[PDB]
Amino acid sequence: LHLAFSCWLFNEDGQLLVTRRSLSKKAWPGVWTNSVCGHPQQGETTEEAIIRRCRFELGVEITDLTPVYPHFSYRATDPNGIVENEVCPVFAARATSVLQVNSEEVMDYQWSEFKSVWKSLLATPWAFSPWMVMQASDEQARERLLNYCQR
Repeated sequence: LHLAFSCWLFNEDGQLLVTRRSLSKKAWPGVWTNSVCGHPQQGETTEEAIIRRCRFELGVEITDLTPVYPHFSYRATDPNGIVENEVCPVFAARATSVLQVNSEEVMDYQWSEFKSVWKSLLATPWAFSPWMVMQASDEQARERLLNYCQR
């Protein structure tokens, strides 16, 4: 389909859930990244897919799903220049239940102040997933994320 999505999940204290992909992920194992990313399955809405993957990867319920970067596209090229292009709209959401993280999906995670995370994405972007860096680097999306919890 070439359809993907990304989710930045916040708690009631306004902290962002930064996750570390498990070592068993085929793609980007062991990398620190925004809360959840994924792809919708057959005849599933983007929203539905986000809810499904938050529940499966993080064991969590969410609310207030809000678009923060609808035009984001993720372009990846391999060492031979084979290109993969996919739309990847970005959303923010609020956690409404305690985490029950699936260790096959996520090996570590931290609730962190978004301002602090951005400091590191600027200083050492290579320590995080490339889509996390590219999503937060858009000024409008970053403003939306910084202000999401305060509405």
